[PDB]
Amino acid sequence: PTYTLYATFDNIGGLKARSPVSIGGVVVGRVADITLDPKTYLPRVTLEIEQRYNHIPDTSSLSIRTSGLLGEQYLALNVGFEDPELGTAILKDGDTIQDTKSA
Amino acid sequence: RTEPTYTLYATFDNIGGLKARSPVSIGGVVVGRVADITLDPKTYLPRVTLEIEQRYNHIPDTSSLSIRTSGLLGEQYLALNVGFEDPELGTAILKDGDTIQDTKSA
Amino acid sequence: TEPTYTLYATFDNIGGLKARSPVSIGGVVVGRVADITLDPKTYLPRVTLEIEQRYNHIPDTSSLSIRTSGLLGEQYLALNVGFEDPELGTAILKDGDTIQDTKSA
Amino acid sequence: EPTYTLYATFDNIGGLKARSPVSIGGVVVGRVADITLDPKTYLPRVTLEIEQRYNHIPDTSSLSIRTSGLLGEQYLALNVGFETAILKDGDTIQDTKS
Amino acid sequence: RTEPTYTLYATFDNIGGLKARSPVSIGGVVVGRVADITLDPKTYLPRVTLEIEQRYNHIPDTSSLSIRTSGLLGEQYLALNVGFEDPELGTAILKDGDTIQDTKSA
Amino acid sequence: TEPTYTLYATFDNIGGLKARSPVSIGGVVVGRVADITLDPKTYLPRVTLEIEQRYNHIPDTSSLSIRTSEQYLALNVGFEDPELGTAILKDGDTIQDTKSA
Amino acid sequence: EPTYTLYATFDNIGGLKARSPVSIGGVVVGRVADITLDPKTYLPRVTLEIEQRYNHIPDTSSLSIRTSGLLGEQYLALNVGFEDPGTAILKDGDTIQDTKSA
Repeated sequence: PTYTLYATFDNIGGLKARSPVSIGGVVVGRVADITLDPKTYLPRVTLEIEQRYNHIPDTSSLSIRTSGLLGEQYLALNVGFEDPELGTAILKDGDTIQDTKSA
Repeated sequence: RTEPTYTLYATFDNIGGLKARSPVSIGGVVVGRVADITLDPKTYLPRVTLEIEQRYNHIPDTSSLSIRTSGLLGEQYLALNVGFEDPELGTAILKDGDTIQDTKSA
Repeated sequence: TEPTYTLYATFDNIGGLKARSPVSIGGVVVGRVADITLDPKTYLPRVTLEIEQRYNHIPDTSSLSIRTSGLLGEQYLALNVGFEDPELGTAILKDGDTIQDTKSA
Repeated sequence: EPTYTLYATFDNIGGLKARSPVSIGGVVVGRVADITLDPKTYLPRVTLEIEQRYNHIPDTSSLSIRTSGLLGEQYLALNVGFETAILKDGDTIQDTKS
Repeated sequence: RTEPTYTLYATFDNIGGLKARSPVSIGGVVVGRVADITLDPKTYLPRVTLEIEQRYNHIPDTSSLSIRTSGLLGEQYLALNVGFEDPELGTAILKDGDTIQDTKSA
Repeated sequence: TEPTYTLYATFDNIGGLKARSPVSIGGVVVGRVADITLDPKTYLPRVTLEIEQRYNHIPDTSSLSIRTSEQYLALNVGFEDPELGTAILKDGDTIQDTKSA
Repeated sequence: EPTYTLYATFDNIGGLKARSPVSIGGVVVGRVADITLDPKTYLPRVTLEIEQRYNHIPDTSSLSIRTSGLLGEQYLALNVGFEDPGTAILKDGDTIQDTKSA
């Protein structure tokens, strides 16, 4: 199964529904839906991440990037670095990835 | 069914490769499409008729439209840039039949 | 169908222009090339254009340029609405008139 | 359509072939009837058939080999020279561009 | 016929367009295949499981793996660069179950 | 009457040239590549050309160049000299000057 | 046409494959019969089948990997080696020692 994460971009470019979310090239989730935020009119992406990948730090970032010859776009989730002395919080169902890089 | 929409107009100097069914997008998200393109008989300037999805009916009249191109197929589209709001300063919301005054041709 | 009126234009070279080629203002098609013939006296290409009558306030200072569309190299006529001067009064193009200012391929 | 004959010599005819069009300002006025090498100089001589209605071409006119559209098909562009003497059946266009 | 094989592992930062059954080659000659790609659960780093033909069982542990692209279709593969051996120190050979430490991501 | 006569030419490399490849002068086709063979003694490619018989005044100073339109042979008519009277190529002769591609 | 066998080692065979042509001056004289990695050197070894009529190839000849026209298909250009007024001729089973990769 999966859990939900949100992320806001200034521009989603060629991103679409079912666009893959990957970590190190490995698909770990997918874009479930894309909506304009009703109050800010900023694109918000709704992600469905496979539940086995449930130790993602909230310091992680999302980048829109392009794969192969067809110009297919995807989300690169870069696992942010945490420091056990400082104790970084883990992303949970319904949480938002705050750090994003648009296209 | 088809999603309900309302009409907005916009005048450009040149519409370029824009055509019917050309998409209108905000931040890359499609919110409407070009319903029709006609030359204004009195000004001889191209007027675009847009159909915008009714859920996006809080677009300030300070918003702008820009003609831009998407990837490999050379498809052109309208990039709608959301304007600044402030009711005190009298920034009105766009309604059915209104015109987007600020446009950038390409 | 929209009725039309006719205008003439002479070019040095009409290039890939052909019958039914579109005439546009600001990218909006307002007419088409009805016919292309060589002038018997000058041997210069003369294009016969059909313009929609609703657009019958085109200044005689307007110009025609042969231009290309991106995807296939198909050619068309771009009509640039000429400058008018409130001081001088608007000399408008009528059915059968000729556009003097032209730019060939 | 009736026609009359004109000749022209080039250094290289490139992709020019039989049935290739001859045009003035993009308007087709004739066709390549034949392509032959001059027996003494071995320079390509093109034989053109021009429609008789276009019989006021000055001998100061020139011929240019040019390419049209996407397929690289070549044609002859006849550029009317500034006027003088008119070209008649059997005459040669002196000025050519390969 | 089919060649028997032994297993090697390799970790990358990014495997890019690499997939299962992606080829492993030395000097353009295919000597193995990607058997599996899994994200390490504690580190979330891609771990590639390689099957190398047993006849090529004298690969030094100083060898490297690079992700590279093949001609027209953008197909990716693993280029195994045979590592430097040292007559003075005697470099250790990779055997079944070992890990290739030197890797170059995309 | 025979439609063509034979000429030979050796190149270092014939490239994409093949049988039925055209031979042209100033873009006008005057012959065809009949065959391509390696000289058994030198292992250098030798092309065999069939030239239309009406083109029987080609000077032996002429050259052959491999060019692209698919590849073809451009025959460049060689310089003649009224003083020396340069020899004309006949059936079975060899074009000495060649340009590979 | 029958054939005889020749071997050649490269550092990298690139886009070369079985049935890739072997040519002299653009004329095809053989084909690549097989490509295998040498278990002892871990260098690609190419097995060539050459038409028997071309049996006067000096052992000083070289092999180069090269590209043909528009599709990037690769081939082997056999460069006929220098003989000296006496170089040994390559026979069935011999190896072309001089090779140049792409």
